[PDB]
Amino acid sequence: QISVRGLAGVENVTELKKNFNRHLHFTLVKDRNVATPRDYYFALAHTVRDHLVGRWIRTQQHYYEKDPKRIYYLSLEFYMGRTLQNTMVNLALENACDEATYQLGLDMEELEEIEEDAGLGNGGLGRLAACFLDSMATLGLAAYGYGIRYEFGIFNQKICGGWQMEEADDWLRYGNPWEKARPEFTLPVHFYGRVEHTSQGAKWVDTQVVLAMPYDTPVPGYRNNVVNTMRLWSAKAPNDGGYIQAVLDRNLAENISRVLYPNDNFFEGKELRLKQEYFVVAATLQDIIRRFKSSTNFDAFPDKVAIQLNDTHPSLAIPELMRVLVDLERLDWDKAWEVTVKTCAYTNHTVLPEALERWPVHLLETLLPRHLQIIYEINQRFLNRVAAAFPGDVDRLRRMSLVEEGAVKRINMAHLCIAGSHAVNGVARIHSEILKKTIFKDFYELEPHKFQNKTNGITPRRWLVLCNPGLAEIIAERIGEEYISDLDQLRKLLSYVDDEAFIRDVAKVKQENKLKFAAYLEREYKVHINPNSLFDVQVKRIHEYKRQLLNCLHVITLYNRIKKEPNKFVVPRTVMIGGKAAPGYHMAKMIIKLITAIGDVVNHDPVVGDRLRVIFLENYRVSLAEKVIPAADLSEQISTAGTEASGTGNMKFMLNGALTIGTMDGANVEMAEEAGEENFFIFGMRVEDVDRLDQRGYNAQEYYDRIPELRQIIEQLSSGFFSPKQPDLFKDIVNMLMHHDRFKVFADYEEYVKCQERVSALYKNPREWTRMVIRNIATSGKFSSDRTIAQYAREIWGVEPSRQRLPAP
Amino acid sequence: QISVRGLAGVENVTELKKNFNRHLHFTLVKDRNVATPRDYYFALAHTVRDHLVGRWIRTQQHYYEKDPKRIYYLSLEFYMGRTLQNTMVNLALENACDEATYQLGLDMEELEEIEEDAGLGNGGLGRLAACFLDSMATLGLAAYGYGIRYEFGIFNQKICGGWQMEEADDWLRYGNPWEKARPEFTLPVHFYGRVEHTSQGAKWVDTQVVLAMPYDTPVPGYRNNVVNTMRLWSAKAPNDGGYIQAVLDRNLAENISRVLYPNDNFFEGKELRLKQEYFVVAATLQDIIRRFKSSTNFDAFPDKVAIQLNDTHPSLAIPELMRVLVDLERLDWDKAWEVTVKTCAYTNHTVLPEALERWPVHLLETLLPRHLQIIYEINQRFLNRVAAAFPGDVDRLRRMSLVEEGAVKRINMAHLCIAGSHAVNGVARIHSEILKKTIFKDFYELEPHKFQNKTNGITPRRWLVLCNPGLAEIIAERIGEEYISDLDQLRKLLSYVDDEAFIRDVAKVKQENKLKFAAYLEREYKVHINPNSLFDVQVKRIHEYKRQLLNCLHVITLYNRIKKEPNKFVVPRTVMIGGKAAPGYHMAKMIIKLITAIGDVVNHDPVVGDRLRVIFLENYRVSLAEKVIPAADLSEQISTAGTEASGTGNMKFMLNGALTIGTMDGANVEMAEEAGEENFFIFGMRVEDVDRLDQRGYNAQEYYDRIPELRQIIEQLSSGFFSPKQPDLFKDIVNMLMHHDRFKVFADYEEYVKCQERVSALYKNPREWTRMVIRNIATSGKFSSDRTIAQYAREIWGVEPSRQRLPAP
Ligand SMILES: O=C(O)CO/N=C1\C2=CC=CCC2=N\C1=C1/C(=O)N=C2CC=CC=C21
Ligand SMILES: O=C(O)CO/N=C1\C2=CC=CCC2=N\C1=C1/C(=O)N=C2CC=CC=C21
Ligand SMILES: O=C(O)CO/N=C1\C2=CC=CCC2=N\C1=C1/C(=O)N=C2CC=CC=C21
Ligand SMILES: O=C(O)CO/N=C1\C2=CC=CCC2=N\C1=C1/C(=O)N=C2CC=CC=C21
Ligand SMILES: O=C(O)CO/N=C1\C2=CC=CCC2=N\C1=C1/C(=O)N=C2CC=CC=C21
Ligand SMILES: O=C(O)CO/N=C1\C2=CC=CCC2=N\C1=C1/C(=O)N=C2CC=CC=C21
Ligand SMILES: *Cc1c(COP(=O)(O)O)cnc(C)c1O
Ligand SMILES: *Cc1c(COP(=O)(O)O)cnc(C)c1O
Repeated sequence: QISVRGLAGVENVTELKKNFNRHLHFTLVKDRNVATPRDYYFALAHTVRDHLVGRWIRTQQHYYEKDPKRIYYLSLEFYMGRTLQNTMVNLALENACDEATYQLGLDMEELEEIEEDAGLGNGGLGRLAACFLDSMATLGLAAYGYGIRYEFGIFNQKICGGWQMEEADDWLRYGNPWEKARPEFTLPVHFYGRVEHTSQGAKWVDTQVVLAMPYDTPVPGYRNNVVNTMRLWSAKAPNDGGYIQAVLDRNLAENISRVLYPNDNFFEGKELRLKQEYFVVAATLQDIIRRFKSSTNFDAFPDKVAIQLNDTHPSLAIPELMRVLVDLERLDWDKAWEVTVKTCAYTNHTVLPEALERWPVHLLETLLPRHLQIIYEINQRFLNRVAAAFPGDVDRLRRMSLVEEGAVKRINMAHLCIAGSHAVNGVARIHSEILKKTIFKDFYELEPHKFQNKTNGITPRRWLVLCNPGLAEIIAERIGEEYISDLDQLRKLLSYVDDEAFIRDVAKVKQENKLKFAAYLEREYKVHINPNSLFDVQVKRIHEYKRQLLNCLHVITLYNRIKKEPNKFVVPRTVMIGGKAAPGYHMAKMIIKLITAIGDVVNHDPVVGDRLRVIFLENYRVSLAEKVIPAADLSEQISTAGTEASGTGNMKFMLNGALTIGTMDGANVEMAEEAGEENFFIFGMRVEDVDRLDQRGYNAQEYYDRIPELRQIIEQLSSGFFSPKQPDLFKDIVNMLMHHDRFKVFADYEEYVKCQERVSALYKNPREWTRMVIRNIATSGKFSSDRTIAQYAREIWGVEPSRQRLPAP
Repeated sequence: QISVRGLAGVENVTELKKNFNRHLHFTLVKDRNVATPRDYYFALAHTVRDHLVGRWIRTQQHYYEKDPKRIYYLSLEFYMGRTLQNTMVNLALENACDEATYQLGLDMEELEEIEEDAGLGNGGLGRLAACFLDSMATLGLAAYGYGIRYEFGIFNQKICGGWQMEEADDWLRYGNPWEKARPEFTLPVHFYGRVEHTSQGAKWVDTQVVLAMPYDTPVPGYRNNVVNTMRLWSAKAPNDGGYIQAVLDRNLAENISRVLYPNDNFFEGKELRLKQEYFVVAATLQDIIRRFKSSTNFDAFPDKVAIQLNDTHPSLAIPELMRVLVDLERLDWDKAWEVTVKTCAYTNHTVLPEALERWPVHLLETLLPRHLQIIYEINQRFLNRVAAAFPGDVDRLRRMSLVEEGAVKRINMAHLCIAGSHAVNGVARIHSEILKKTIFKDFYELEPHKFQNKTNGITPRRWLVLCNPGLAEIIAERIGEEYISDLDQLRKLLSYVDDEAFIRDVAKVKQENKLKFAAYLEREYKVHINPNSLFDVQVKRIHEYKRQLLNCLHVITLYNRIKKEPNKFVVPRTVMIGGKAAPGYHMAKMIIKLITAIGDVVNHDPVVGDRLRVIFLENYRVSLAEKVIPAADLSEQISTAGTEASGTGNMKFMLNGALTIGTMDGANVEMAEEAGEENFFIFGMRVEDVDRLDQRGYNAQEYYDRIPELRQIIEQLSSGFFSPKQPDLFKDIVNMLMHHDRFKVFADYEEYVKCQERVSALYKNPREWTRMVIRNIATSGKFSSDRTIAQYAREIWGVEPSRQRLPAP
């Protein structure tokens, strides 16, 4: 059908069709008389998977032969989403499969909707890991993703009575055709026990053993025949109060990989979580060393191995590597430390204090006794270095310590990561600067060379070609397909900004995507949006720092203005807000209820008509993002300046033809810089402004007293206007806004609504709105994760990316 | 190589080889450079499995078309063993696969040893279910086996310091290529809750729901292209104190199918066990009704459905069927009961009281409130019938009640089964008679027509062709292959009893099997047996009623006689005893220690030499039975008369060329009757003799006082002769033998040792020993499970067996 989807060869389609029928018969064990859509989905999945194996085997065989430097990306989250379409795209099999299934009388799009999302992540951090895997394979790097195979991923969100209800994400129920279990490569992981000091070295004895069983998933590069591996570990009890009970208690050990902690940017110091963190680190490091000893002088270890820590979650890799080198390999401390530092690199994802991992000493003491001793030794030697560089600066010593004193002694994992890594990077320029100027200022002064910036990016395969084929096609028509793996080429679209044909096509694609999504909304969930309105969307995890509340205030403002002057014309809008709240985050759960409550009033007010709709997008996840983003007109990126490290959803919207209303926070700054501030809807306080307000002291009452419209809104919330049966339902929200709002919602309210008016004004001019859209798409090239990975490769890992096709399958 | 293994066609081998390589590549995802023996085993397994699917699909499709009466065999145990070789045998693919793997440079026998046994059974009862499945498919019956998919089967037995150590049987670790998960057919099962009495009928509400997910395994008939199904249910928690904990607690529901209770002929009234029993019944009955409504007048239900209860374990099927018909389908009680009785049939497996299931009322009350009410109603109406037939016989009423009064009220499941079944059968003639004369005398008098006999049998495919190809071949040479599915034809071998060539061949095969096993003993376990000695073996579960102890006494007697007259000639013997003890059965565990202790003394006594060896066969299971039975010379079947209902191991030994020393118990009686008492080594008390002794009162002291050799043995045990470091180690054993031996070991001692002397005398005459062997093999035809199933079909289920090949694959 469309060019960018590949060729539908005669031999190819014929081959696909027979293998499809072969799997239906031999793999699913059903004949055409009783097969269901799900059976057809699996037959297709196995058929596509078959095309990967050959390339997967030779790619890995190739790394064994040439022995390049290996990149190990450790993350407790890999937010993969669906795999079928992505695999077809990267293998140039989409049109062929579409034709093959068409000839078999099946609709491939219907089959793709059957696949369960691999939701092994919470949001930004986990999706970044996923885009990175795609880019590393596309750039020909010998990269390995290592994580945990949770049998239950991020919970499925249900909305009941306007409230969020959580239910288990049993994503493996029908099986996972993409993974390959490798029970023969199971490795032991140790917990508890005690430390014995023998004649020659320390010994970790009397430990509890838990087995780590690996499941490998193929990660195909974009049309280069490279297929890397993502290895996820699963917990298994060894086989060695009653026989029955002993067998039943095996589940205690297997609970380690049972479920993903559903927290986004929040630290919950539970023992089970600590076990998960060590579990992934311990098993992964054995693979690394194993693989290294094959390719005993560990002096070349840093030349053959690079370990990237996605946040501090896998920080135990540092003392675990030291434990292995010192206790097992018997290297001297200084030698082991030199190796460790040159091998590890740490990526920070946020500056919010509640997100920082600070594990209680008593926990590490019981669970990992040897690691705590190693950590104390690292701290001791590190502080001696600070003391020597800043003689007499005693406060500096306590500020930089890995050991945090107080109520209960805690270990600051971020400090541990900085001390044990040769590189530390923020995820957006402004974020990286904030790290050097505040949170890690002391460390930056001691070792300035370690601090870097690596602005986040998103993969254009999944976030353009896959989710928005229509847009990818009209772009390809003018500049070719080369931009798919070289996004900077999108610049060339700048010379079409005045081309009447292109303007019309860009607007047509957006219109089609909106009709498509408007339909999906009714098919599933039975709603009523109007395709002609401006699609205003804010999708991301529910957080106070994200400020879904500021958006809510604007919505209520629009509603009140309409009720004040009913027969006045206003640009129609469909405001969509979606995102999950961590189960224990009370305020976040209240915000969801507020959104639905506003919708209940606004969506049934006769005077409003179809001029304003408020919809809460249920169960926001990767597959849903692939549907709503291509249909968006306005992207809401309104976090308080200095709180959103980077953001990546913002980049997805930019690449898909939506204009952005946002604060100068995270990557928004670089996006506006790339497209030009005139083509962005920037408003609100800058980081400096927030600091000034904090010096002075934030008093929300002031804004309430001087802004009539804002006062009216708070009084509506307080009096029960949005909760008739429960008049004080939103008391906590008002109380927070009025007395303890860390994110200063009121301070940006006036500038925000004024900016929104400018958005409505531009939307009334279709031609100019679209021309601004073209300028955003044309300058979104920098935000490709291929650029990001190329920078990590050259500036941190010391390896050169390659765009060379691997010697066929 | 050997005729009976099929043809090795040119096209067949070529096809097998490429599919083998296809699976290695696409299924195992490995190339020849790194594949291990286990990978090769799986490639072969998937290749063989592929040959089944076509036949499996058409067989099931066929039953849907013709709609024959369905046979449902419910059992909590299916002791399947390995599946690879059995599948090849039944598909006539053994020689082809042997050649194909040979050409690929692999040894198929080495690959077969890699397969894990499907040990979902304890012993006799579970193996019987397995042989039955094979026979039902071979006889073309539309039969379905229904059970539980335990993730942990019978424990693997390790011997440490002479003691049994149990370790988890993680048989699914590397996967099961034979099963097909069918998550789409998952069904709900209810527990707990309460009963509500509404205007029109009772309601079972507020229940806890557990999901039953089916896994289907193909059961191929012998070369008739019929492939039936064995459906095993797995417990799954539904998806609807903390979010994390809620997810973690899902395992509470999934524990239902976690492990097999390792008890053989012993009732342990644990709640988890009761849950397993209802779980299998509830899910299975929904399938049955589902399937019936397709093929609403339930009057034809008994004409389209037959439910066979393997022991009382699935007895809840009776009140569950009533619950469904009365509460859900709304049929009147009497109609529902008529249907239930005509549908259900019950098979009793033992008369020992400790094996009888008697569930406490308070347990059923809490777990299954509606079923208890139904049981009370059944009892009420049943007792009214007894009262009407035996007016005034008040003691009869309490003896026949399903409700047993006393300390704690209990429900006698055996009485429940008899009342709700149209047929009740014992498993051997003597056992069936004992049921009518004692245990169920009252029921037999009330309904004589219900009681039947169905002597057990074993499948000649697994127990002859598969485990003893050498013997199957020399038999086929003289009489053809027709006997494989018509064992009675073995009679024809009677005319070869004087044939010198046959005598020589029969003896040669036995010699080869012994050399083979003697080697296996050294490869694995490093032992020292001498292939020239008489192989005396007793393999079966360790039980006091089985009398491994009587065997031990004989062994010690032989040892003492040798020490008394060292330079006297005695027929060399290798005494092998193997079997597992239930973890909580103390005496059984002590018996294992005694056996190993005897071996420690006897196997290292210089004066004994290689004239006497005592070996304990570790981890006895189906795959091990397939190795040792073909190598046996003497089969020990020495249970106390009236305790072993049938036995099946006895039949396996007879078919494989071993002579039998045994008591007139269970099927031993019919075996001796078939071969002729002169060709059997019968000894000991008969059932009548045991009763006479019980009237009088058993006093072991008497035998101890009048038998010098017996006294010497007891004194050796008592003084620590077999346990130097622990002089009183076997005090419990001596105490039991002397004061509370329910099985009267001493009473059969003299006749047993005297009989053993006759065995040694015959063994000294190779020619005559073999001629007697031929007469046993020639008359073992009656013990084929094909005969047994044919009888169940005609006399209980009302269906005719067929030997017609299904219309090709
Ligand atoms: O278990 C049953 O009640 C039916 O099992 N049926 C099948 C069945 C059972 C087990 C394995 C494969 C298998 N295929 C089956 C079928 C198929 O492929 N097409 C049809 C059409 C109508 C009825 C049944 C089938
Ligand atoms: O095509 C269909 O609608 C159903 O095909 N169903 C089955 C089916 C088709 C093909 C192979 C096996 C097979 N088993 C099947 C079922 C089973 O085991 N239990 C149930 C309960 C309700 C509906 C269907 C089934
Ligand atoms: O004050 C409290 O007791 C909890 O404040 N909690 C949070 C909280 C406060 C302020 C900003 C963000 C934030 N996230 C929070 C949580 C989160 O993301 N997940 C959980 C789980 C259990 C309790 C709390 C949380
Ligand atoms: O992960 C690794 O360290 C190696 O992964 N290797 C393989 C590998 C990884 C994942 C899927 C398939 C796969 N096949 C692989 C190989 C194969 O088929 N033959 C060889 C020979 C030497 C090294 C490796 C292989
Ligand atoms: O052929 C061999 O002896 C080993 O092949 N090994 C592997 C291997 C072969 C083919 C595909 C994937 C693959 N992964 C492999 C391994 C892995 O993931 N971890 C270990 C640890 C120690 C030895 C081997 C492995
Ligand atoms: O007297 C006792 O406390 C136990 O007697 N137990 C048994 C027992 C006594 C006499 C004959 C057979 C027999 N089997 C027995 C058991 C068996 O097979 N499994 C278990 C598990 C836990 C306790 C006991 C048993
Ligand atoms: C890209 C993405 C995110 C991150 O969005 P932000 O707005 O940067 O927080 C979160 N969830 C999903 C499902 C995503 O696709
Ligand atoms: C046949 C068999 C049994 C039953 O043997 P008996 O001597 O009748 O108790 C038990 N276990 C296994 C593994 C068997 O093959």
